[PDB]
Amino acid sequence: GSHMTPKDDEFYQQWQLKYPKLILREASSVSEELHKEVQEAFLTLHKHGCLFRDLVRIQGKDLLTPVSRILIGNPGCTYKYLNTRLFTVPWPVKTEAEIAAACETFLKLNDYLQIETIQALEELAAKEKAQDEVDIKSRAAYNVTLLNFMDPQKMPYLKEEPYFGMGKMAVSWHHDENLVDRSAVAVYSYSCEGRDPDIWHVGFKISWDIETPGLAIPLHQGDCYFMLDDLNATHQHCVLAGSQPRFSSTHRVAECSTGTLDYILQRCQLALQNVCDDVDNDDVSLKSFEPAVLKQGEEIHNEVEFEWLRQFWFQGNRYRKCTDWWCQPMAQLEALWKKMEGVTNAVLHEVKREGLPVEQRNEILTAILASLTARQNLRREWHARCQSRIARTLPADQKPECRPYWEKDDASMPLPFDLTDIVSELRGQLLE
Ligand SMILES: O=C(O)c1ccccc1Nc1c(Cl)cc(-c2ccncc2)cc1Cl
Ligand SMILES: O=C(O)CCC(=O)C(=O)O
Ligand SMILES: [Mn+2]
Repeated sequence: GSHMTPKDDEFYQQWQLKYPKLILREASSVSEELHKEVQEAFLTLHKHGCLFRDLVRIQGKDLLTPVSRILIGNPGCTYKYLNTRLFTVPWPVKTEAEIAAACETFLKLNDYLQIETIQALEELAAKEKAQDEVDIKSRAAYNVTLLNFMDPQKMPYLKEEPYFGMGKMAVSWHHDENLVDRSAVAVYSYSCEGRDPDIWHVGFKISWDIETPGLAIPLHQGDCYFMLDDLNATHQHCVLAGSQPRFSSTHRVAECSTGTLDYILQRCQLALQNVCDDVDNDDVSLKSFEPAVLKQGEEIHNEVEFEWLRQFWFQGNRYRKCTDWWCQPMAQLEALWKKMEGVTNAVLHEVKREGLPVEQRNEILTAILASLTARQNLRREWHARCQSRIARTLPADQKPECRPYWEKDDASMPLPFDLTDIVSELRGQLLE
């Protein structure tokens, strides 16, 4: 395996022939004014300590990213990757005043990249020919940006690129996941100061394929590249380290149909439709015990707890150093989750009620047991993930908080944190 760079004569015809959906707009093609405002916003957020390495899971392993990151985008939006959900520090679409000015900048950067993306996609459809405009507009409607930083001088040893001799990797071969289908990706690259080892490169290869030589594109200060259409799906990309530190801003159309605050709040209101709601107290009484309704309730119970609450607090309130935006949302989701704990408790009581014909009972058990089985298995993995050896080495203001967590004697919670006792009883009844 080999790789092509601008020094190779075949590079330009390999790009033109087999990467027409990869666009490169060099720093000369965007306003100088913008350059300073964006690069100052990078340095500002870095100086304020807003960028964090993420505690991430790959194939059962807990690892921190080589890159320090922050997610900026629409209020209430989330982006999930490698089992970690990032919550946006929001930008001012229709928080300290300095940090808010950097988010405003990256929304301005977002607006410009959106325009450049629509134009590039309109040109490619023209060459393809030589409605669909609704598709182009939505595949360019970036709703988040994931900022990145890495100082390669701080790493003791970087992985060599394993297939084409591209040298040191900062980020390994991967796809950007959980994007809207065939949506574009726009990256602003900011370097602070065979292929050249000192200059940063983005690498590209065809999925499954290490025989076709891969492209290594140099990225100078303020260069922008665009992955269009299905490029992100059909190709892998990586980041090859240079000598200097580098920032990047990767603008994406996150697929957030189950990943906005509005969505999860409405799911919670849907679960609580089965609850008598005159007054918020400890005696939760349900309106229906139809198995489908209960199943839906316990499934929403698991979604808010694990996809939202435990994801959020696993990051140890790292958003505090940037925004307060999620503090009230997160306290309200926890109060709704608390009511659902009372729902589960209520259901448990009904299964124990003398005078419940066993086949009405067995229909109830068959509808909820998968959810509570999943609830305990995921609680063990989240409790372990919060107390792994790699997680205790973190600072005290980024340490993972395993929340919600209560002790076996806490009288405010109607059910214990560990449900194996409970779980094992219900399947005992279902076969007896
Ligand atoms: O590349 C690495 O060596 C690496 C090691 C540990 C953790 C992460 C690593 N890189 C990496 C990072 Cl930062 C992001 C992603 C990713 C981003 C969006 N959607 C899906 C996956 C993949 C990798 Cl491999
Ligand atoms: O930094 C880049 O240029 C690639 C983007 C990236 O690593 C990511 O957003 O996951
Ligand atoms: Mn990437």
